[PDB]
Amino acid sequence: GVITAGFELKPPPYPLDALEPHMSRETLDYHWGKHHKTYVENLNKQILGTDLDALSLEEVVLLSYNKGNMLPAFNNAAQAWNHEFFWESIQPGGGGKPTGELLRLIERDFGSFEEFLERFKSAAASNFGSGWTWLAYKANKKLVIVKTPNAVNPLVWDYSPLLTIDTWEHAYYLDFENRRAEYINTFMEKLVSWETVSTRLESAIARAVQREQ
Amino acid sequence: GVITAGFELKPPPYPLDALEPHMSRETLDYHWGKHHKTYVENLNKQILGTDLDALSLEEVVLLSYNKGNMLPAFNNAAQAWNHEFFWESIQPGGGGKPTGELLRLIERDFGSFEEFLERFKSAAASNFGSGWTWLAYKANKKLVIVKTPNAVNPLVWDYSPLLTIDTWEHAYYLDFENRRAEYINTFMEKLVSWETVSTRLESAIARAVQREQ
Ligand SMILES: [Zn+2]
Ligand SMILES: [Zn+2]
Repeated sequence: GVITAGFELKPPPYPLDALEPHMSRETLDYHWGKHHKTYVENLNKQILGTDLDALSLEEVVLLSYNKGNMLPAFNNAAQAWNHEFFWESIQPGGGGKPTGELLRLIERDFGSFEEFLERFKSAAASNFGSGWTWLAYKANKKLVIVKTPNAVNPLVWDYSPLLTIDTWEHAYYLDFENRRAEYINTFMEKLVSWETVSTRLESAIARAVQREQ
Repeated sequence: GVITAGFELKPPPYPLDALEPHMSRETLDYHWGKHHKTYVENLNKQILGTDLDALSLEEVVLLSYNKGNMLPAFNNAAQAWNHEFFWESIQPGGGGKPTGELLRLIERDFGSFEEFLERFKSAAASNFGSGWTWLAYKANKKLVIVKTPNAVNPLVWDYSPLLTIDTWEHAYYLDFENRRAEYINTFMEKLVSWETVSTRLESAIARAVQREQ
């Protein structure tokens, strides 16, 4: 019947030069304007002739993971989802420390925020090749750091992601060249949006509680 | 006893601007001068305190693969070997078609050079994330196209690599941005050193011939 426009390219929740000098306008132009755009476009092309665009992007990822023997649309669907989650994981004037429930959970499960911080930055740095590092909440220790290769994300294992850093080379060449550790550091000191991470934790907690009831 | 310098960063067998305009001086400066350099430096740091530098790069790669559960030196040792193999896979004024025994083996195992060409370029483009695509000889069809992720190469499986293309994003951002397919096209059309590939196939056959004794 009436066609859809498929999945959309959501812009980052801030102007493309808002993350300077930590993430440049050229990076967002290239990372969002080309790579993220291309994942969405390529996904829309792959699902032409099907009703998959009726589903949420989440649902497409879950459906094409196929317990690890991934189906053709997975990489583009996962990358589309991962990149939207990425832009919303950061903000102008990010960095600093979390507060409230999120801080308490981090310190219950990692001892302290500083310990969590070093373990997250170190996982981000040691994930070889292309991929992502996540903080994630699991209901069924509630907080875990996750390393995934390429397009994979923890939704595929029923974890609720809370934070991610893109460590595909395209994510930091223009600002840090090959110095990923610097990239990872600036990310935690200047860009991470702890308010967004807390919002996502409150939602993961609600979903878990509500599953019981 | 007396110490070694560890593994050396061998320069590409041509001036750093000799691949222009297909692969820029900037690309070589970044890809050889930083990424390849960093692999060798990080490998040498990892094997301080051991006698692995008495071994060939090949031997370290095989030793650290551990039937898939790779040991700590693998990524740097495999990348170091891969990048050396890469720079010598190409040449100023490369491209064109292979001749002699190599062309005839390709046409036997792929039906034609154009078919081999299409399957190779298609494999290189469909290898998601970071990795490599290879033409390889197996003694046990004698030629095979192989996709590997991240640092893996076909030595690990007792194949003799004959040709490779680096499809890590750092291999082609500076010349093709995200346009990997165009990079692959220019590679097979302008850079591949079929003469070198033929030389490698000679040795591979000799190694298999001598293996009969
Ligand atoms: Zn990305
Ligand atoms: Zn490389």
